[PDB]
Order: sequence, then structure tokens, then C-alpha cells
Amino acid sequence: SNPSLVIVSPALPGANNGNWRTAQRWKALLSPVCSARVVQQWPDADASADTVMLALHARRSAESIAHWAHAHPGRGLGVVLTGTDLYQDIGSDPQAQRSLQLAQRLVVLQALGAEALPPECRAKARVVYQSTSARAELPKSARQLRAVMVGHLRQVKSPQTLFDAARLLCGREDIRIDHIGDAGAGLGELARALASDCPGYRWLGALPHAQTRQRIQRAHVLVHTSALEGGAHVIMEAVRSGTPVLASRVPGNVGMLGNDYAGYFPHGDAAALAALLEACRAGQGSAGLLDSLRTQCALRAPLFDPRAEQAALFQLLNELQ
Ligand SMILES: CC(=O)N[C@H]1[C@@H](OP(=O)(O)OP(=O)(O)OC[C@H]2O[C@@H](n3ccc(=O)[nH]c3=O)[C@H](O)[C@@H]2O)O[C@H](CO)[C@@H](O)[C@@H]1O
Repeated sequence: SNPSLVIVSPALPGANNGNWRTAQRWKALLSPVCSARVVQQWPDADASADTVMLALHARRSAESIAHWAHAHPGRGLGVVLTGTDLYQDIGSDPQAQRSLQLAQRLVVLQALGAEALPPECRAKARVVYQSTSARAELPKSARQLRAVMVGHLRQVKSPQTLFDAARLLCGREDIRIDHIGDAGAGLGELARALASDCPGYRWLGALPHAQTRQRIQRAHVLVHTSALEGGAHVIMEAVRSGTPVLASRVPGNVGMLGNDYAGYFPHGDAAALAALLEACRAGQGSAGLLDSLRTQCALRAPLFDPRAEQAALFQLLNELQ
């Protein structure tokens, strides 16, 4: 008999964020070989038919992870390290550390993620790069540089780095920056004030996923400053659109873009990001940095094909059964 998979995701049904997107897409991808359902907590009324658990975020789903582990000791449990659990919580949070213990498998969303796990947990760690649909790569104009950052405003995304970079460039009309993401910490008020002082910066608020991918595809560069990432959706969405990236040098980003990528800046170093934006703009009048990055990003694009994520999921599913 086919397994009955239950995905635990802390996102609210229908929400437009990474946690919901992973869960829905994993459900669609595993449905050829198993019955799949997504819940916010476990157990529930239908819990006794479940045979495999895939739980997102070792701390936020901790109580559901522990209920499963106590209900099925030694069998069927995979814990997915979404970012903040892995680069924050497992250093000191007791529940985060418990879920690492109890899991049969540990899923990290890029290659560098197991490095951040304790050594006794690496043997059961598994990499599942995420996937996304492609968009055709558009030729873009050389007359100005348009940059986009996408992420609901949370401190973990370090929007202050984009804020400060925008200011360093307050006086350049040939460089434009659009910021997509809900207000989400008072960072909204900081974006409105920036937008008023520097007309080259625009905070678009939250945008539905289709329009967001369109703007990623239309922009010259995606910018991503996060202090930590499990493996950000927005970066593969750019890569699979032919839109290169500039990103903070953090393991979550470096696992996605490559160890040798030429588009990193030290995290929170706003000046280093402004200079990358300047070098990208300078290269349009002349191969410049933009095309180097694009060449490097085209080499990363196959990592985010849906057939490859499903194959990784299939094998993980066998191992939990
Ligand atoms: C740890 C961290 O810092 N982020 C993690 C978080 O995703 P998190 O939600 O933080 O950020 P992601 O980039 O991964 O996902 C955001 C998704 O929402 C969409 N979007 C966002 C704002 C908006 O206004 N309009 C819109 O459509 C983006 O295109 C993207 O598809 O959990 C994911 C796994 O579930 C991980 O892959 C992320 O690395």
C-alpha cells in the first residue's frame, strides 16, 4: 500500500510565502506515489491514517514533531530545516535540538546546510534543492539599471541593507530599486520614509505571486540581503527567469548560487552592495558584471528543475518507508 504523507507547515492556508509554497509544491510533487495532505499541526482527527511526516521548521513545528515521534518511535519522520531553525535556533533552543534528535531524516534545502548541523546529525541529513517554473529570459535595456528585492519585511531579510544601499545611491537617476513585500517590526515606516527621500527607491508592498515573478523577470538584477536563508524561493525564481542576482554572502545564499559566484557582498555591508550595483550599471555601457553573473546563473538554473526535486523527494519518501 502507498504511504499516507502528512506535511506540517506553520504557514496559514493560502498564504503567499515560502513555507506555504514549499508545502503545496511538495504535495503536488509526491502525489504520483502517495496520498498527501498539508496541516498546520498534528495530530488531528485524521491522524491515524498517516504513515509518514514531513514537518517544516524544527522549532515552530516542534510540538507536532514530538507528538509524531512519541506516536511512532524510530519511523516515518523527516524534519525540514527551513532556515531560521538551522541558522539560529538549533544553537540553543531546546525544542529545535529535540526535533533534530527525533527525526529519521533531516532535510536541508541547499548543499551547505548540513555543515550547520551537529556532526552526529549529518549522517541522516539529506539535500532537497527546491524547484520552480521557468520564465523566458527577456532582453533588457542598457539605458538604466532596475533592481528588485522580494521578501515580506522581517528583520531576517535585513531590508536595512537595501535601504542603506538605496541611500548611497540617492543621487543616481540611472539606477532604480523596487522592493516587494508586506510590511510584516516597523520596517514599513522605514520604507515609506526612504521612498520619499529617494525617488529611485519604491516599496511596492505585497504583490501576488504572478505579478512578483513578472517583476523579477523584468528586472536587471535580483537583490537579496537576508541574514540567513534555508534556500530562498526568490533566488531560484530569478535564476530560472534569466535574472542574475546580488546576494549577501551567507550559507543559505551561497548554497543556492554557487561557491565561486561573483555576486556576493558581506552581509549587512550596504556599501559593498551599492558598489556591486554601480559595477552592474557601468557594465551596460561597454562583457560587464551583469553578463558574467548571468552566465553563472544559467549554470545554476538546472538545480531548480521540478523533475530533480521530485526525484530527491521520491528517494527521501522510500527512506522514511
Ligand atoms: C529562512 C528564510 O529566511 N526563508 C525561508 C522561508 O521562505 P520565505 O518566505 O522567508 O522567503 P522565500 O523567498 O523562500 O519565499 C517567498 C515567496 O513569496 C513570494 N512573494 C513574497 C512577497 C510578495 O510580496 N509577493 C510574493 O509573491 C516570493 O516570490 C516567494 O515565492 O521558508 C522557505 C521554505 O519553506 C525557505 O526556502 C526560505 O529560505
